[PDB]
Amino acid sequence: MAKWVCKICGYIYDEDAGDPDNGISPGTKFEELPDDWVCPICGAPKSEFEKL
Ligand SMILES: [Fe+3]
Repeated sequence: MAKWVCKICGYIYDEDAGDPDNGISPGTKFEELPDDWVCPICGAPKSEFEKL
């Protein structure tokens, strides 16, 4: 699956990994993330991510 980078801090959202600690199971596509999900490292909104 796809990876997306936070343009602010360099965190990579990997759809295969999800973000379980913040309520996101593995295999969740970036577009399926809740509108109020943010970068777990720097707090940036989804708008600041770019698909790799
Ligand atoms: Fe970030």
